[PDB]
Amino acid sequence: MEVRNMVDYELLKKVVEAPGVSGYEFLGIRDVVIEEIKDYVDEVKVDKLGNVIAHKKGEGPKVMIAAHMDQIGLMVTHIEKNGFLRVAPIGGVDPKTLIAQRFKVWIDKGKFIYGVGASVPPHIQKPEDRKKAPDWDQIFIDIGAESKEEAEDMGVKIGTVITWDGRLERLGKHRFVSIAFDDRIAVYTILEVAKQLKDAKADVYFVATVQEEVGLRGARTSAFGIEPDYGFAIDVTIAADIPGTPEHKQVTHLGKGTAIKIMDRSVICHPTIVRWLEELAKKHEIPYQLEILLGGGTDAGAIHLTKAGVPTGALSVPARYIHSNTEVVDERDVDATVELMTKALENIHELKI
Amino acid sequence: MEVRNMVDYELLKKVVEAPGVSGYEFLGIRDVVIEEIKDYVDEVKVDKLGNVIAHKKGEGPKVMIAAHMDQIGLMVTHIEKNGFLRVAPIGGVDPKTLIAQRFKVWIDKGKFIYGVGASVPPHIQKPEDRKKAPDWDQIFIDIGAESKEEAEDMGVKIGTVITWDGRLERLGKHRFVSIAFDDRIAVYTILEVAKQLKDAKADVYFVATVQEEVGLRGARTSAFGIEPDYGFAIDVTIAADIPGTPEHKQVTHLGKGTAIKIMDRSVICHPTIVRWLEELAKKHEIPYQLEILLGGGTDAGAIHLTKAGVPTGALSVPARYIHSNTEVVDERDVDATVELMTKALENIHELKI
Amino acid sequence: MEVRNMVDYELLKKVVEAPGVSGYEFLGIRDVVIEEIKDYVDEVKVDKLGNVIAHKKGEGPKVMIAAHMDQIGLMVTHIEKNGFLRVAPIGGVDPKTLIAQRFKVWIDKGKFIYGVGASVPPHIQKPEDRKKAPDWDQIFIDIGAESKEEAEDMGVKIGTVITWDGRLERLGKHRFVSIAFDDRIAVYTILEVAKQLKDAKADVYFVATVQEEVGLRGARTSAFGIEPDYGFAIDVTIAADIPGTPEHKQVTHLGKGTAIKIMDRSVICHPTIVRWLEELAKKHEIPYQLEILLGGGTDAGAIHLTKAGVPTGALSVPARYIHSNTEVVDERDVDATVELMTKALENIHELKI
Ligand SMILES: [Zn+2]
Ligand SMILES: [Zn+2]
Ligand SMILES: [Zn+2]
Ligand SMILES: [Zn+2]
Ligand SMILES: [Zn+2]
Ligand SMILES: [Zn+2]
Repeated sequence: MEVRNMVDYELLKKVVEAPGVSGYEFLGIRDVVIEEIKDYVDEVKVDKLGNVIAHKKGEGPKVMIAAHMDQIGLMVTHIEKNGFLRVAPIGGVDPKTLIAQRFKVWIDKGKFIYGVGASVPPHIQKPEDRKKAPDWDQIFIDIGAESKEEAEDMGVKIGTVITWDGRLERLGKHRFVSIAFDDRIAVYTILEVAKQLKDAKADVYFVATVQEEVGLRGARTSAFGIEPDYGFAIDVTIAADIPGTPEHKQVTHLGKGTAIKIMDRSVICHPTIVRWLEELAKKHEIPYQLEILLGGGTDAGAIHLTKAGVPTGALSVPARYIHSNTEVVDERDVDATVELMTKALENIHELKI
Repeated sequence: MEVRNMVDYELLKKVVEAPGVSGYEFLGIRDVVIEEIKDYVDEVKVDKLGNVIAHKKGEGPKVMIAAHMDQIGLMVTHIEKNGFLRVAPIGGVDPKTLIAQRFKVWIDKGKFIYGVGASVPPHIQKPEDRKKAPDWDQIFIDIGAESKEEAEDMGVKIGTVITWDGRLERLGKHRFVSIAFDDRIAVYTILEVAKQLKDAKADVYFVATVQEEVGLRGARTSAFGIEPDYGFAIDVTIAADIPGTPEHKQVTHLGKGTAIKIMDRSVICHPTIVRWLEELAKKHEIPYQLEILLGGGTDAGAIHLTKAGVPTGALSVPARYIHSNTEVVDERDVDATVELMTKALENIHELKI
Repeated sequence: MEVRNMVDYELLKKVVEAPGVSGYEFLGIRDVVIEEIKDYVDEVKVDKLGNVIAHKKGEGPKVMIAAHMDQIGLMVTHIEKNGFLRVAPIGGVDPKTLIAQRFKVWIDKGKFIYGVGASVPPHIQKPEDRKKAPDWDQIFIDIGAESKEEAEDMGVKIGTVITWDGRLERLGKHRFVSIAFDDRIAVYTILEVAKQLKDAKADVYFVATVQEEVGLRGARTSAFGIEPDYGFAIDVTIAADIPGTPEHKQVTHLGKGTAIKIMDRSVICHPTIVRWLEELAKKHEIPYQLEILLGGGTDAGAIHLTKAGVPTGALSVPARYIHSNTEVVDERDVDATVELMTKALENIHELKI
């Protein structure tokens, strides 16, 4: 569990279990996040996009910290005549992982039924048989209903209703958390920062955006008013020590320290900030890694689209996986990000250049 | 839950949760099965192959009922230098389903750690990328260990250690059980029969074989002494109402009644028995379906390999799925099999021809 | 030569040179094996299948040790009009290795002529040219005859007549034997065990089966009466330290210690026995390796098909190769198997569970 106690098992659990997709019946997560942040922040407001803005009052430059909380999911597009639930693809999800088992379909907030639809109708052809990759039709999920009417009675209606579902378990008693890696974590890092934030050298606005994995632009909207005068965002992706993988990708992750995003698809970290963070980490002896991604966009990049033209830095939590099959995290990694980020906040007054 | 109460939720749960692979640390299931059967049978003995033989004393022909309890699993073949656990294929498992999440690796009886290894190293090629089907190398499972030494310390040793793992949930509040379909169910049907068996017109030997999904022959060995003078075995497979599927396969399953195996890969049900069971079902108004399989072998077929040359009939529980992604069952189906089988037992004296 | 003297050079030579295929003109090997075993066993009998049963009299459980001695070969199917000898495929032989040179065609016991037929008629096509893999027609062997009549005069008649042929040489003066790996070796291990067997805690029946590489079932027949009450069989296969080979296969063999078969295609070693042997090896400080195979069947598995339902363990001699091109063995490996097996025999009384 809390091997280092750096990450509370309870906080990680509450956030990871909460449904993803704010504003959606999965919105329970939105309420949860604000439930705890309000205790350590002067106030929290809900934006039009459902974005949550936490306001830390202090003197200094406005630093915006943005964490994404869109997670991933699947949307039912219609009900088959056989009472089977169909699904529509979402982005940030790989069809190859489609679904293997246990899917949570939310009929309503607090009302969900287990559904499975890991298998898609077999293709015809001995070679196509080899093709185990499902077609764009994706896969279908069965609510167990026998008729479309029954499915409707179940309360299944068009609109994203299904979430990946999973369980938080500890892998490697020495360290490592399961589905804690995406979804929540960065949000967890933001919560921890607020908790340990005492002397505010600079006031920090915490913004949790939605639709970050898809429609990241919406996240930018919250960033628009809060992100002015600097901002940081935390998303994570990793090529990590996998067999058959070249060293060039292994360097992407090592399961140690933390990762500072040198550049991403949408944000080329302002060199001073990237370089500066590196300096800061060494001074405090905080472990860090330099990670560059060839693809993927972060909310930080979205912040870069603000008309303010504010530079953005990014922090990364190494030990990335994809949500569909895994989401292993490094306990140290979550801690490393929080520690580095917290110190950086005070330093930001000088750090702002 | 017990919508019809035909299948107790508790009994189904205990059997499905028990690990699969008797004699193996998964052997906990073996003990469980005998734990309950001993109360309703005069005695239970453990064979050399770990097969369990329940002896119902009565007067009449010896009828052997055989249920398989091998389930499916994966075996670690070695420990990678990176501390990753590797796996070796088992039979009755489809690589395409490989593993999506949460895998249970048993270090010892009662000691297991969660492991994940749903993803296999990406292939090189834009088209091979489409190929989402993993190679024979199969997939690898990470125990979260960082070093082979650590993995060994974890207690991971060569030998099948991993089980699919899953959770028993109710799908369709109207009916349907998740991972209850394979593994346990038929065994459950056998237990229920014993429980409701009161007046024994004929003595019935209940044999639970192991290595049925693989090395079905071993199951035959138990059948060798017990199966003499008739025997029945229950395994299940279904082509069931799936979209894009031709009607010719839909007829295989309908999620109603039960299924009598007309013929399988290894057993051509003795026509009299198949026909006879049909007659019996109609007389008692028990729903039934005639199912023929083009492939797959049942333990009943294995019984057919006895030197006695005893004919074997087979009962099937419709609503088949594969263990890797699903295992939906029909509550009615479990009930239908039990009801039909129980009545058949007494009728067997006349029925034996 | 006898670097450790663990394996006599003379015994290895006599067995490896003897022709393979008992009952066949290659049957000379059958006589040889019984020639030496009779001196250390109370008696030897020839079964109907040509199987040889050695009877070690002692008190205790009956332990059956089975070694295969079918080797591999090729059968002439007809005589071409050009006087060329044709061949039919055998199983356990890879066409790709077909034949490179020097083939021994037995016209009669003690009468053989050298024949070559490493090349098969070239295919037509610049790309098919690349295909160096011969077709199912396999390859043809020339007895040097110019006419079918001459070939017949030579005494070439339909029926497997040809053996791979080879020479026993020492590779690596430090250790390693050539064509000693398959064919003979396990048989050699059985002979050595009998020789060093003095105090018989348990009586051991030694059975040498035939048609093990093909028609392994026949081997089971001898096992049927002798294998009752436990049995062990030794066959070998290796993925061994080959370049371009992944570590996951390298672990299969290391050219050190011996290999205990955890599971094979047909036998899932009884866990207690596998585990037990491991315990025994450590106690006596005998080197061992755990090897699992994804394919291949061993005679031990065949023993598992006995109606007795007797559990079987298996010992493996690492450093496997295929008979067609190589058959390198580790001298230590042959010794390790013998040492471990001999101690196990006495322990078997307690070991039997
Ligand atoms: Zn994501
Ligand atoms: Zn993310
Ligand atoms: Zn199965
Ligand atoms: Zn089954
Ligand atoms: Zn061979
Ligand atoms: Zn062999």
